[PDB]
Amino acid sequence: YRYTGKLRPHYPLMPTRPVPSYIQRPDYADHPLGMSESEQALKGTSQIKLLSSEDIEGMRLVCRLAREVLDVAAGMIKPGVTTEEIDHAVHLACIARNCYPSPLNYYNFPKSCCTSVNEVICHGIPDRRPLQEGDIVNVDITLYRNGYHGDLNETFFVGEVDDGARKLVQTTYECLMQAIDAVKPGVRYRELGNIIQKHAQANGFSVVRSYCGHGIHKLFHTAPNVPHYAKNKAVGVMKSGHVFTIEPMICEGGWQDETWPDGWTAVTRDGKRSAQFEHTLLVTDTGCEILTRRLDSARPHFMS
Ligand SMILES: *C[C@@]1(O)CCC(=O)[C@@H](OC)[C@]1(O)[C@@]1(C)O[C@@H]1CC=C(C)C
Ligand SMILES: [Co+2]
Ligand SMILES: [Co+2]
Ligand SMILES: [Co+2]
Ligand SMILES: [K+]
Repeated sequence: YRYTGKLRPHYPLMPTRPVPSYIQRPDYADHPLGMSESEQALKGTSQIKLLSSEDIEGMRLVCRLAREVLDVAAGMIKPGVTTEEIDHAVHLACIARNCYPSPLNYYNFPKSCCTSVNEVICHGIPDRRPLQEGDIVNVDITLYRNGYHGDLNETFFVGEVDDGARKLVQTTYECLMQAIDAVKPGVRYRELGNIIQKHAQANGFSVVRSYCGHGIHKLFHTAPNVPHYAKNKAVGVMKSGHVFTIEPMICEGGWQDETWPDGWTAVTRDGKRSAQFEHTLLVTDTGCEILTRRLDSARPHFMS
């Protein structure tokens, strides 16, 4: 394999971390290939669930806990910490909240979170590499509690970063929030990418096309698919009671991606940097509830 930038994987990985059996597990956690037969049974649909009041309380809970776990990871970002050390803290933080770390064994993903440094677009595997001053790193968290998943991510600065990194991360966050500010009953899901791309392109950046926001509730991913680029063909109209993510991946150079031989790590083909932010949203009767928001502080960690 010809690497696209300076990053390399730092092996070996630790053996997979067990989750105590008192923690409730999603179907795929015990499947030998990590397949989710509840996702498979619904493979085949654009129909979107309307959540019950019961489901809304379960989503509110797991999303608040997921935010608490992202905040634990945020407090670890400093030069010299390895991404495996971040993952270990996340794993234990999930278990302390009586939650399963949804990534773990999902289609045999080997870790409890994704850590995406520099040219990694998404799904980076925590490994032995120490963070370096000047890096940007995304940590993506998903928890499972009482049959519900909750999903969020933020990009962080590692010590001092250059102006390009600041502009990329700020723009990506602004893309997410402009999209969120448009969510309300009656808006087509395909509109959000028109908003995102407009702001990215105005700032000289590109939008990843191979990954999208997703419905999330009893399944980790389900309908709707929410592309982040303009003039997409997404199906559906937002209604109160829909729950889904918005998770734009914005790149310094071109938008084209490729995957490492590990089968997960998505990188820019040109080796330039990418950033991402994500929230889980509930559509309400007149707008949206940001389930994964910070309750205690005004701004994302990179601005705090
Ligand atoms: C990791 C991911 O959430 C990125 C955005 C997607 O496109 C979404 O798929 C709809 C994902 O690719 C997801 C949910 O398929 C992967 C599974 C997740 C994990 C964390 C290893
Ligand atoms: Co799946
Ligand atoms: Co997601
Ligand atoms: Co995520
Ligand atoms: K990145």
